[PDB]
Amino acid sequence: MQVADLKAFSKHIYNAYLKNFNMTKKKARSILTGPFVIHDIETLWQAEKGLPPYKEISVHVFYRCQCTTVETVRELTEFAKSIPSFSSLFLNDQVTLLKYGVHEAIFAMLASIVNKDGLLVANGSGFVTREFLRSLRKPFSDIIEPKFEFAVKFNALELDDSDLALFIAAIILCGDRPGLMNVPRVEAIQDTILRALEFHLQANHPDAQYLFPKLLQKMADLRQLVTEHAQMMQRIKKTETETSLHPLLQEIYKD
Amino acid sequence: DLKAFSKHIYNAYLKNFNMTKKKARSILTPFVIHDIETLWQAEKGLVWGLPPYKEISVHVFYRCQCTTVETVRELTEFAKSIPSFSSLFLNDQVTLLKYGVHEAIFAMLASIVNKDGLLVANGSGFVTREFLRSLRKPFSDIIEPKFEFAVKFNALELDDSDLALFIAAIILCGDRPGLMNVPRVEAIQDTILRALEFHLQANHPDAQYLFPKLLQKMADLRQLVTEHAQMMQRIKKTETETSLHPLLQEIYKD
Ligand SMILES: Cc1cnc(-c2ccc(C(F)(F)F)cc2)n1Cc1ccccc1OCCC[C@@H](C)CC(=O)O
Ligand SMILES: Cc1cnc(-c2ccc(C(F)(F)F)cc2)n1Cc1ccccc1OCCC[C@@H](C)CC(=O)O
Repeated sequence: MQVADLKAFSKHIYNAYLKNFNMTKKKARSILTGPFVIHDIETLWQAEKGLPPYKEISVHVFYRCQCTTVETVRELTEFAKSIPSFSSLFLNDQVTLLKYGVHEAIFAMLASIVNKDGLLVANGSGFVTREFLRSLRKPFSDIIEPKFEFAVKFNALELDDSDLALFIAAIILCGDRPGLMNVPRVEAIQDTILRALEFHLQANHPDAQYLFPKLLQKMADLRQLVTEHAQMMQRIKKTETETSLHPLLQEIYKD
Repeated sequence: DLKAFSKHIYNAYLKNFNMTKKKARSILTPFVIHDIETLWQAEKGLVWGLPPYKEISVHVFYRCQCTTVETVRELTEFAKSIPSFSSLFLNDQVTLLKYGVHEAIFAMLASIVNKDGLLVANGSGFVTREFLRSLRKPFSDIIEPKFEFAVKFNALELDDSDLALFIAAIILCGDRPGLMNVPRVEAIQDTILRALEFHLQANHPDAQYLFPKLLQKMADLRQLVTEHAQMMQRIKKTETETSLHPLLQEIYKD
């Protein structure tokens, strides 16, 4: 695959990204820099004016992280389907890739609707302050704060949508997911994306130093972020018998 | 939209292939090569950069080579004229020719062939199927299979205009290894097949079941070339004096 092929590869992947996600970084930045601030119980309740029956604040906020996560999984599945060589993989490989890398994607993208004071919710019509989310009882708060920690260090790399389209595709087409059927083919496609990614960054961030290796580490940082997250998800599955989990996320944390 | 599609692709054919089925039939109906004499005579009394002569079958084998290589360049130019093949990834363009040229070359073999042999030397010579059977193994086993096929496929009584489309659907197979953009190739294929489908209806009205028989024929050729690549391996191993044009080492490497 030539430099030109990879250039055209990026217009394709970017197009899939624009067609498919409702919230780009362009739409978010412009909103953030100038929605309803949800900073406490009065504000949440107001902002509420089909989730499980409301039990308690920390828990209902938990359920809204579920309603948002679910929505994004569907977005990425579509996004994955529009990646050039993905529709043409074993379906078992298509599911395994989604099942193991969607959460890395979600948290890489969450950085985009995040800043240091909180995040945009509800298609950018709401804003939940970092503080208020810090204030829900453990173990919910302790599942939310590390993702913020990550995001703030990641928006420092100052990436745009056309860069995130490739970063994200690189994460889904990861050929180390366990139980893959055709590992070398995935590894092919992945490598073609990290190559297209390498050239894109030369064009679009030419003074930027060391960007590519910086990005590969954050890929690794994400694996453990998800590892540390999945752990906590399991701790909720056990310590919080009353609290439920959408069956779409039941089959994700299945194995 | 489909009828225009056909005329275009047919023009790419006549532009790019010197020997069409039409030329080939109206001769078949040339100097016969049937033995060592006629061949050595052909080789001195027909004019058509070869390895120093080692033996007769190896020489025949390098002739096959001389020719398959030349047709691989024709199929290459020809594809540059199948609509939107040029606007695929150049690495996909390569992957399609590499894995598809031979299926193409043997579909087209049937055009210059009959039961008794093939035309050679751009129409000047005729080589009997007997003489080619005559040669020693592995060189006999490589040849005959094509002939069966060429004969049975010929009984479908296609013309060039059908061929020019069949050819393209064969190149445009989004089922090759290492294809980045599968569903784009599948879609150009789809258009080609629909065009060949309407073409057939228009060209061969009373003919029942012609199009689906064509799709098995496209299947058949993948298997044939699978056995042909198997067989070539036998020759990279056992015919160790006997070289292979670099361009073919390229296509077979994997
Ligand atoms: C990615 C995301 C996008 N929007 C939200 C989000 C919007 C509004 C509200 C609410 F308004 F309820 F506060 C809560 C959250 N999040 C969740 C989010 C953000 C920052 C830190 C941790 C987050 O969730 C971790 C827990 C998610 C799991 C329940 C489900 C799973 O893991 O699959
Ligand atoms: C397609 C074709 C067109 N013309 C010839 C041909 C013309 C003149 C003479 C002669 F007799 F002169 F040597 C031999 C052959 N052929 C070859 C052909 C015909 C019928 C059956 C098997 C055939 O080749 C299989 C072997 C091809 C490989 C060496 C290289 C490769 O696999 O790419």
